[PDB]
Amino acid sequence: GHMKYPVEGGGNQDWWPNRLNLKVLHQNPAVADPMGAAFDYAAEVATIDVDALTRDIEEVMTTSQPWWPADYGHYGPLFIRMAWHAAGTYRIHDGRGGAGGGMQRFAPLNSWPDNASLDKARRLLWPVKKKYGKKLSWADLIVFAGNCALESMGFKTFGFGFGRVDQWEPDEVYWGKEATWLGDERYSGKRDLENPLAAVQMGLIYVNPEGPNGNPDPMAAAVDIRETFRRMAMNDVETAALIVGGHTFGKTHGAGPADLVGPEPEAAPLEQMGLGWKSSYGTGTGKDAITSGIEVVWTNTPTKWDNSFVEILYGYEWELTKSPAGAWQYTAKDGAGAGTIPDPFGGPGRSPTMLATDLSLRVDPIYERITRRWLEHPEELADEFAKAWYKLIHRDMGPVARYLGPLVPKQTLLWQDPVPAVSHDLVGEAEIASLKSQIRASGLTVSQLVSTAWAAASSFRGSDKRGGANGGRIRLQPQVGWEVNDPDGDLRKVIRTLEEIQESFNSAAPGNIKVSFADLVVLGGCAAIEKAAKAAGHNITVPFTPGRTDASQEQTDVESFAVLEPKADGFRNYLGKGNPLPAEYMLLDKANLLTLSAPEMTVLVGGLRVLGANYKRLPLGVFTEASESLTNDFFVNLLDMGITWEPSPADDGTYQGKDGSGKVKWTGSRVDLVFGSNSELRALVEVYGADDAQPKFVQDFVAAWDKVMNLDRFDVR
Amino acid sequence: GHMKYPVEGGGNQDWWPNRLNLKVLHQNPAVADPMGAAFDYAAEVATIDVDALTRDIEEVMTTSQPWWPADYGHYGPLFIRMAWHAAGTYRIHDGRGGAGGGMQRFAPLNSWPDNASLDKARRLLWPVKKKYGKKLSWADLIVFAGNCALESMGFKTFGFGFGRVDQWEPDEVYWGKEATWLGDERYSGKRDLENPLAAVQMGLIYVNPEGPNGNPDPMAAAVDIRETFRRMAMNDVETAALIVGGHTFGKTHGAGPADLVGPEPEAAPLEQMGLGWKSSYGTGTGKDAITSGIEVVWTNTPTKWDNSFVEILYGYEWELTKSPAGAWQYTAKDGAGAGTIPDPFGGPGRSPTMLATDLSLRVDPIYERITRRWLEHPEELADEFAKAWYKLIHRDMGPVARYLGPLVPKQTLLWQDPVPAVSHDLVGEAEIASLKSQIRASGLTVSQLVSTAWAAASSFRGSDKRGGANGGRIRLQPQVGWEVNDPDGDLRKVIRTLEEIQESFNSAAPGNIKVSFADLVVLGGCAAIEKAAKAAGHNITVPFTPGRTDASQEQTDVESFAVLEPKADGFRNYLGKGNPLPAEYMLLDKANLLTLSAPEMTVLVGGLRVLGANYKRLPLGVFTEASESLTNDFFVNLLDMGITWEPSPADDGTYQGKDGSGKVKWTGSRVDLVFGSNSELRALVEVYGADDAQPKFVQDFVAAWDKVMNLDRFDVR
Ligand code: HEM
Ligand code: HEM
Ligand code: NA
Ligand code: NA
Repeated sequence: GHMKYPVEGGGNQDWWPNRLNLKVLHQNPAVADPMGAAFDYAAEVATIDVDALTRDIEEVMTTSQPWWPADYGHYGPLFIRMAWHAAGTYRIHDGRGGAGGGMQRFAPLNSWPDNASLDKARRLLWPVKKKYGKKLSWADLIVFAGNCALESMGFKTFGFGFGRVDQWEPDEVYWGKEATWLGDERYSGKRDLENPLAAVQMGLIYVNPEGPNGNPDPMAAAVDIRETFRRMAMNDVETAALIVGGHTFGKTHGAGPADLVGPEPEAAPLEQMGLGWKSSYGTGTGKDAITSGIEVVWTNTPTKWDNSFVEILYGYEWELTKSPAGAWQYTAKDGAGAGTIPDPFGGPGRSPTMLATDLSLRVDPIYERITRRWLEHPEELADEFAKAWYKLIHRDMGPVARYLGPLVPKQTLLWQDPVPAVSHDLVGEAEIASLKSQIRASGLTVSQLVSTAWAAASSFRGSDKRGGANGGRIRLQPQVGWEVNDPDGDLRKVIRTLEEIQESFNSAAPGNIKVSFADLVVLGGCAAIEKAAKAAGHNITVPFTPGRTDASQEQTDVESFAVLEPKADGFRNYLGKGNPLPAEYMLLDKANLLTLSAPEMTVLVGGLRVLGANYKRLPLGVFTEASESLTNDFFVNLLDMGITWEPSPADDGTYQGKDGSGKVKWTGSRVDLVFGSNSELRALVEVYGADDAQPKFVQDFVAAWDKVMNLDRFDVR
Repeated sequence: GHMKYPVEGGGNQDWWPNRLNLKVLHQNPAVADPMGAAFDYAAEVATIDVDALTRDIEEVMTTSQPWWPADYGHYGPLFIRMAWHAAGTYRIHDGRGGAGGGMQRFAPLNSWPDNASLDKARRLLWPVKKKYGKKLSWADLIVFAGNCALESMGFKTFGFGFGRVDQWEPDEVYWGKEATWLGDERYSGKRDLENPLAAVQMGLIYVNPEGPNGNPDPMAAAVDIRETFRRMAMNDVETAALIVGGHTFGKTHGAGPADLVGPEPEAAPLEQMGLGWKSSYGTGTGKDAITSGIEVVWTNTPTKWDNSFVEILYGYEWELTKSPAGAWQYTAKDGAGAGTIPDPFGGPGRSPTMLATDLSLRVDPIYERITRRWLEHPEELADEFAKAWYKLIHRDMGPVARYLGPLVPKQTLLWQDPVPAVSHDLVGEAEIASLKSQIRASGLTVSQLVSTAWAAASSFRGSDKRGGANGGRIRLQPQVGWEVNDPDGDLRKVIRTLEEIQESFNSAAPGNIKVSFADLVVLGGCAAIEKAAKAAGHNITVPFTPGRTDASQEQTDVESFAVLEPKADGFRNYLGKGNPLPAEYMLLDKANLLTLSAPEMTVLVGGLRVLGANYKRLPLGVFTEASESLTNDFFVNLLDMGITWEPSPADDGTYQGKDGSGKVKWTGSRVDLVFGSNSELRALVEVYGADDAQPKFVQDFVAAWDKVMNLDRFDVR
């Protein structure tokens, strides 16, 4: 090999391929943002003329462009595929992917094999982006176009929320280990798909349209469909409705041999203006288009909503055949239905065809019961598809406070993890100060209050904006039983004591002021940090913003919240089972899910350690003689060369720090020691460990703590 | 091969290994900075107590620590090597390397083979860093410790300037293509070292201490010493003075076999706390230390300044021998001087020894004349070593205004590219407004005024902070003759006209007011932009900061400025010969040298195209119907899918853009089309090409233009 210039990718990872990469903590940096610090997308959206935008998109859909002519004179079906693929990268294990960031317009997503021809689809929408400018993000426009396509062709949607802020460099996500496009090294056992992946091959959205590993077995395909769609939060009914609703429209494209199609966009020459897959087969577009290599038109009305998909699926019998490009597909036996399917550009009619994965909807016994019902009750298909499409397009939107615009339906939905609206006045300064005194008098310790507030708030992940302290779900299933929240420990005791303080305050509060349990959990940790700071000689106030409300168990989908359980939390020195990488890599990944920077991660680790937030109160990394006071002792002692560190004499993967005499003075984990070992992290530790640093450390810790407490608080932003 | 998690380095560069990498435009981002917004290091170190700092460094140097015992009870010599190595990565071709960023504490430099044991040297100075905190950067401390070491051991230095600002992630620099440490794939012809490299092997500072490629021929080693030191801005006398002065102190380390030495720091295990090269030979430290593998003690007084080096070099005849580690070195013949050299820890005396590169100073005829002079008159060595050392550790400090503290010497120095002090009152806003009016009436076109101002200001490079518009050197050699600056003889007219305006204004100036030619060059460009903005329907004021002064030719080292001539400037669509990468890669490298972000680079390109700033006024990229008018037409037309782009029939790296009628409408270069092709850059073009974007584009362009104009203006910052 050869090292390259940095402008062509060269860097330190070339010399140390397995090295920790702190760059995951400065994605989408502000310097790369052309918007400027004061840009307020929520304010811009609040002025869009949605009616005019809808009409402009309708005009785009029906004005064929010569560099990519419109099938059946309507770009609508292409836009529905575009939006489904935009939202279709989402996965429940880490919440990454989805349409919330407009990542389809960036690498690697813009060059995935499954996203072929969507470069043209996005390009066709520039006249709309041009007209509305900063008032309309690409992220919102890409999925709104699909929604507009559905409605222009006869399907009434449940609603739509704006508010996806455009980003300026791609979100870097692990999509699999395979170094070859469409590769498959992600299965073990019978058919166990590797966590956290939610597609069957590298570069696919969900499953292979020719069946598993190219084998058109519809029964086996249904196994992959059920599992990948499950990992995108869709059940059997939602999955069938989505696939039936989608393939009601449009067609596939495989008019000629695939080896006439040029490189994907990121590998394409300059003159192609960011487009890829340039084909030399005929015109390369339109009637000669090659996208997937399959040549299927599902229904006889590809630009209209109706029930002809299930009517055709159950109306014919199906046999295996090949497309002009050599891909497996199915067509009606016995020449049935010849000439009944229209051609996109006025040619002769064709025969009915289906993908192997479409036939899964009829061959799989669960899908068959669902889809056969819709033969005589298409009103139930329309209702399920509207609910599933709405959930698909908004899955990573977070709390409903973020949904913007005039098309947001206000019905509450269980999958949105709803919290009640506020129904009383909120606590003010005098009540907050009075609730703080009850907490100090309750006997709850700094460790208990800090650990409980962190456990509730650190369930947030910025990937799909789920979790957080709002809802007070730490006292509900499944969070109250999570191992890292330690049900065996004081958690139930802390919950009971906080509920007593809540009831006690609410029975004598002024006016109709009342405090929620969810607010009291956060307030307790804030009050404990104020006490711990004073105990170290710092008079500081921790910010506190009220307004969290208390969800009930009936409003908390227990199974849905399973994916939010921390399998690792280096901020509590906790490492569960099943993590893909050593503990210091999972620490950085956890900090990324919390939207934390490297300095913010560093102050929080050092602070939480000396506050007693550790899992099971382990002494690992507690480099202080003044526990439960907020000092910078963690950083001072970590940089002390009077300590000699060694792997423990037990073979448990921890470390022993010995002083000059040989006595073990400290113990620590990989998460603890990486801050004194990694050269970029140690640079940060040396800032907070200096003689002048303790006021700055306390200030920075409180700021990072306040950030974590407020991660899900879009209701007051 | 397999793809990896982003937290383990995985990213888009794995899938497209040669893709344009915009990371070079968001290095050291603010979010990774622990110091925050208003932190001003210059303000901090300006109040440091230098006398106390020197005594604290003095105590560190004479207090041996058990994990790395001090040779001869004094760490001074180790700190001199540390400081020399910190500054020793600088190279003239692109100004990168040097000690100005403290990069020796980060990868890859902290793990270079030549920087072995310097991990321990930096570690010894944490007590000093800890005591002074944010008032003292690691960047300053590393070279100041070497400067204090010289003084502590009897050498009076020329002075010292503080002000090197610490960074928080490594600057990524092309150090060579070799993928193996100590590799050599950088020579062509007889012995032409690859530009921009200034070292003979990957991971070396300058030359191989065993001779070229490990062959101990002193005459051949002198060839490599002369060329690499030349590429580090040192002539023959400076080179010899540095080597003689340096090896007056200390010893090499090679007590045992080198395969007992463990991995470099970035590959070392956690328990070693960022240190590397852990050795299992004896104690692995002190008398058993293994650093380079050579075991040489140059002088009989390793902790004292005297003339021992050349006395020993010429007082013995030398023969080739081997160190205990198998490295080539020289020792005195016939057992001469046995037992005359002291042992670092009290062992028996040793015989005189020298490196093969030390013998170059006697074998090479140029070096021999220089070093025999110091054998006869040692007073001249102290003078030359002091001047070369001060230059070494300040070479990348930029304008003299950046030198802070009470140790800064007042003397003018040619290598600093000095500019005269302001001796008059500066023009006020009334005089600025008048001068802008006179420039716009002078008959100089907007193209001429913008081209000349950019040519003067864009000579700056942030790597070593050389160049820029201050000094008015656009009218002096060599800048007045650079191909990109004066292609067809137009620049002479522009200079004479601005000089006439300068003479006229100063003759009639009120009071003590005087304006410089250097300021007028910049002010002319700002007036031209105000005019072009009005032509496009935007009344705007371009900011201007007076205070530049006019350097003379006698104050302008003509050959030193040769490395600042652009071989490529995508902002003017100029591409000379000898570039290592295609033009769009050179564009990003240039923007990096101008310290520009990707949005700033994007607005400047689109603006300078329509302002007529292209080299030779080529129509490449001038996508507008209205030249001399500041519009966003570059971005609107670049996004126009009514244009079809193809490579020009002549394979000259240009493109033709044909509109609907197949007629050629626009032409462009690779630099132009990359903004419509690259997915991240096109996202920026779509911001500035929208209907709502004309006011924002004019604001952002003017701010970006003003930034480039003020790049070297450290006199006001
Ligand atoms: C098992 C799940 C699915 C598979 C295997 C699959 C596969 C495919 C393939 C291979 C194509 C042809 C692309 C081409 O050659 O142009 C296609 C087209 C399309 N897909 Fe799907 N898809 C699935 C689910 C969905 C869903 C859930 C939706 C929307 C809710 C959808 C909407 C569409 C539409 C509208 C088209 C037509 C595109 C056009 O007319 O250009 N699909 N699908
Ligand atoms: C051709 C140029 C040079 C070569 C090949 C060279 C090479 C070396 C080598 C191999 C070592 C031994 C490292 C070890 O094993 O610990 C060393 C040590 C040292 N170098 Fe140089 N060097 C050069 C120039 C310089 C310069 C210009 C300076 C300072 C102005 C300098 C200052 C030192 C000092 C003070 C030591 C002793 C370090 C100690 O005692 O630990 N050298 N050099
Ligand atoms: Na996501
Ligand atoms: Na530099």
